[PDB]
Amino acid sequence: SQSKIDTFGRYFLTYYFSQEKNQENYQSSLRTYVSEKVDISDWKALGKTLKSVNYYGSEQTKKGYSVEYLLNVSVDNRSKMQKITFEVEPTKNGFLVTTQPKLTDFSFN
Amino acid sequence: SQSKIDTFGRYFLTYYFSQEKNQENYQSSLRTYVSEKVDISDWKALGKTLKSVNYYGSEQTKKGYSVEYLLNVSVDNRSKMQKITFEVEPTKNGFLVTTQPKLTDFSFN
Amino acid sequence: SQSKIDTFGRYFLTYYFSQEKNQENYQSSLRTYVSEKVDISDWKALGKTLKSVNYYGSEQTKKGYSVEYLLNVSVDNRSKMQKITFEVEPTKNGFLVTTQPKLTDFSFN
Repeated sequence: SQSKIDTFGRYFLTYYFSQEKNQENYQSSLRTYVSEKVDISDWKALGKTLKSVNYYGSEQTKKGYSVEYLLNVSVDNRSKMQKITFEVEPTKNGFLVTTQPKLTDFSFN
Repeated sequence: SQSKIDTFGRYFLTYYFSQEKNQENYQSSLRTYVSEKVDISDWKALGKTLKSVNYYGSEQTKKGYSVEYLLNVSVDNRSKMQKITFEVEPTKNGFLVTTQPKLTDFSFN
Repeated sequence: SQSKIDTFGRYFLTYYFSQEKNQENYQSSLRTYVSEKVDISDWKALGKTLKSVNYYGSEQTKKGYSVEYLLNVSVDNRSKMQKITFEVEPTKNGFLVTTQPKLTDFSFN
């Protein structure tokens, strides 16, 4: 679809970027988006305020899709462009995240 | 475009979800979005706050398109996710909503 | 990607609609988004506040894409719907704007 996967990623990103300080509820609040094949026990709140999110396309993978978003994230005191990448897999109506997302510096240059 | 229907729907939703307590003004603020073929005299403010809107795709009808959005709707401080569906039809210069939107519970899993 | 031109255009619009009153700084902050072949020596802050941006689709050109967005701009606290059109060309690494954006009045009717 594209829309569907896009939207799904945005919802996941809302919880992934949550600032809940207690690691247990943080994981619990994002459990539903992440496949059981992934161990989220070491994921915690990332210390980063999500200021904007834009869908940056998908690439077909073997079992699903790799998706990208462009983000403005604020940390410490400064605001910068990142890309976030993660894989998803379709489920019987719906989606699941299947890798830990990678955050990297990005520019259009 | 897929984009143009998307954008049109977002605009309509802003008015559809408006909290105007006077049912006359509520209807007239959305009149231009909705086809004259549709009777909006019982539409009123829904008491819900729209916290977020994501385009969820369309599919063709004989006459136009059935569009879906995923919404975050809030009452008394708490949000839940819903799908909203409604039909649109192209007009010479734009688009019109041609059915009363259907608002339904939704989840990814 | 359609996604990618869309997002690029959003980032550009943020700088293009910046209200920076120093002409050299307004130009510098948007420099990387615009092709060097465009004369940006006379672009100034437009005195308009950008309340919302929705992607409105693209149209292939000889070397790129003509993109459109629907905007809510605010001038005095008087808000209105506008459309903005400009062209964009890929670069091996990303994208560049290649025309000066056209802003025009818009409605769905």
